[PDB]
Amino acid sequence: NAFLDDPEFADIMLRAEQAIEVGIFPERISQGSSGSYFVKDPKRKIIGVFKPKWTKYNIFEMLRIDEGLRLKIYKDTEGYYTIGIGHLLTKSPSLNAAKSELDKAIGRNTNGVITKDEAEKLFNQDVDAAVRGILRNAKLKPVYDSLDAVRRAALINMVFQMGETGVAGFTNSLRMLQQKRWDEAAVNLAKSRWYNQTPNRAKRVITTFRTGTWDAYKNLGRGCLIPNQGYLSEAGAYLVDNKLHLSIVPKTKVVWLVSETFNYNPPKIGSFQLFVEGYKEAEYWLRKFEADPLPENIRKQFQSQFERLVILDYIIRNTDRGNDNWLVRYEEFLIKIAAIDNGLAFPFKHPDEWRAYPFHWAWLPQAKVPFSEEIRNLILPYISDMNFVQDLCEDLYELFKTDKGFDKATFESQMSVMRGQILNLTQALRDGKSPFQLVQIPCVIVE
Ligand SMILES: Nc1ncnc2c1ncn2[C@@H]1O[C@H](COP(=O)(O)OP(=O)(O)OP(=O)(O)O)[C@@H](O)[C@H]1O
Repeated sequence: NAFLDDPEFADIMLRAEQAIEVGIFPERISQGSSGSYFVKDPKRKIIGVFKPKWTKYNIFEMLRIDEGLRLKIYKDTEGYYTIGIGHLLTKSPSLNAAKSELDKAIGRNTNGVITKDEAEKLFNQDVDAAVRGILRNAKLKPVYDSLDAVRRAALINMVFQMGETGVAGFTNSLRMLQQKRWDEAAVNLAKSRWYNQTPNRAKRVITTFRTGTWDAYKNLGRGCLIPNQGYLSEAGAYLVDNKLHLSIVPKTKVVWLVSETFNYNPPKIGSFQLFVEGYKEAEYWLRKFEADPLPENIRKQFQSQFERLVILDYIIRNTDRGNDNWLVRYEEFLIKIAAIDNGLAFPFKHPDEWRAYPFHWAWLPQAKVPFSEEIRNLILPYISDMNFVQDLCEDLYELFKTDKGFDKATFESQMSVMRGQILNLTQALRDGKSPFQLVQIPCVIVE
């Protein structure tokens, strides 16, 4: 914990260690999923928040992903009774009717509950039924026969979902596939009730028809954040704040601490953010201002604090900003924002928009106010300076490369996302837009 360049922070870390030496330990903030601690000094005063640091693809795996696995009867998209891996039991609203159909299919009295092996057995039968539907059908067989194996799986998938008659209705789409007009078929297929009803699944299936690859199935749920590097995201947010002089992130650094109160299986690395006093959740003050609106001078100061927050979150592409984890202090500044809890930023890619990770401040009426001339003149000279942006990237490299799991390609991905954010923010500030308009702009990267 040498902080040669920041003696003020060093002395805070020294008070922390001295309190631990005399038994005063960090306490979990919330007793349950404790990964956060209030660190105290010798006088038992809170001074900081410490946060310690072969798949086989085929029609079976494809449909497992699209249909999931339930062991008890549930309702589906439409609402019909279903179990296992997308096995439709009956159209009837009668739950007893469903349990009856189930008991026939399984060969015992299930009462609407089966095992994994029974689920998998029904699954196999259903895939076989689908292939039978295909081969017995005059419009489908010729198409099926003409396709490679991966595209054949896409077609089985559709038949499994919609039934043989349903898929046979895609007369022109089917002919297009058979002529190997992949792009045209893909376009035509998206213009369907099928797609509109289940657009995420349809999109995966159509991508498979279009490419003859498993690419729409390969990376699901990988997310957009590098794993187990929240402590560096916390430190990185403060680094960005400081370089732009935003002054809304409390000082946050990577430190080592040892404490009995930590969860061990020996110093632990993690982020240490200075504790700020007298703040409430933004949502609390937003509620209070409905009855007691801010006088113009303070409304103006608040909106310039807000603009700083927006600039921070946009540049680091925060994926986790709610209106509970930016804080506001209100009784030099008359009103002040603290941007805390910055552990889920610097993604290595823009989100896929199946999960949008929106900024919750974007829902606020305030977000539709254009950026002030004040903020524009302060920030534009930095972010439009390519030298400044390079130096920022170099600063973040020096911080991020310290982690055992660091990977150069992934970091350069993080930076191409960040540089993209900065480019869009530059244009938005030049265009005199609002935070709300800013978040509309399609995402770009700088390669
Ligand atoms: N720097 C700070 N100063 C004052 N209070 C803080 C600070 N950082 C966090 N807190 C408070 O501590 C509580 C939890 O903080 P934080 O969210 O950062 O930890 P967490 O365990 O990740 O929780 P979450 O899961 O809520 O993100 C919140 O009430 C927050 O307001």
